[PDB]
Amino acid sequence: KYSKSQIEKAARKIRHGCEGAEREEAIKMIQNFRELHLYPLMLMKNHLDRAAKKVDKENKIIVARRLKRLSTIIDKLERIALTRMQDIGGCRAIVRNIEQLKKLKDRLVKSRSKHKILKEYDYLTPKPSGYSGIHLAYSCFDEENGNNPWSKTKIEVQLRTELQHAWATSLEIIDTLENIKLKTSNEGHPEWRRFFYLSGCLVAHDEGACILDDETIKNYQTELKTLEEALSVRSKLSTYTFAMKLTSDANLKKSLPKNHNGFFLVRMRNAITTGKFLVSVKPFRKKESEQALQELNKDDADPEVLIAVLLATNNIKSLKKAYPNYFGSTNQFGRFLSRHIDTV
Ligand SMILES: [Cl-]
Ligand code: NA
Repeated sequence: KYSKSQIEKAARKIRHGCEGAEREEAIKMIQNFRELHLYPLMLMKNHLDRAAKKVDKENKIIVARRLKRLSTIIDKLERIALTRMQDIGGCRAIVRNIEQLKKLKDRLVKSRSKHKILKEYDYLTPKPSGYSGIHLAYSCFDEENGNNPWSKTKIEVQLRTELQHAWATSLEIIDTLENIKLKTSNEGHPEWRRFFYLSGCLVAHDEGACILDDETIKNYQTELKTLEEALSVRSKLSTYTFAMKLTSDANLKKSLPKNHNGFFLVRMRNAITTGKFLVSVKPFRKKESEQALQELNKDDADPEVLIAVLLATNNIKSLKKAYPNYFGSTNQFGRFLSRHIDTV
């Protein structure tokens, strides 16, 4: 119900501060723009699913869709023009191998629909972050439209392999749970960033997306062994994903308050000196945020506390919704890490 100039003006008015009736109109303008991607998003999820079912007759390629939350869009404008964004709507196809990935990419390219691939982002050679896969940026209803309100809606399609998705899930889990910002920054955490780049490169080599020479492989595994022991990646992935699994537990869910929208203080304790070795989740209310931060910072003094992290229940639920197979993906990345670290 709004014009593209009205939507661009509303995004500007949110970046520039807004209040009251002016804000309600601006948030309605951007919310309208956001739910305009819902139809082409659900459409592209079915177009992609149809292609995946022709590529793998066994129906094992996993297809998913995700619409960026209104809250996430406003926070990006508060803290890349709105109408020029390709990530508002995104689809993801997870295939078993590089062969199956290239077949599905070609099936989508050769296909003839009103939905055009504007750019093909080939990341079979890992990005500086370590990420590998292929992204197809679509302009749905690009030329053939008519009285179509969804003319030129941008939807991104990410094609990735089971191991490339295992790498991406583990990155998202460490990034979100450790509260560090690898994805939304170009600085800090050198050991985490370098660990993800090298492991990403090893994923691309193993998958056959970017084969590296024997010497580089050897050097990359020594670097990886060193980075993994320094950061304790395997131990953290197991603890964080088990703690997330524990939040979805029936006994825990019955003990929690109604529509709990708070925090979970995840810990790993070595009180074995003989004592006990445990992993605990402690829930907090939304009002008890500071009390929760005070308990988290108090554990730095405790030598028994090996892992201590504060998780918002909204971050937990969205990670489980965006990565339904996070338990398995994480374990498959740790097994991958283990087989490269035990080489020499
Ligand atoms: Cl998943
Ligand atoms: Na409490």
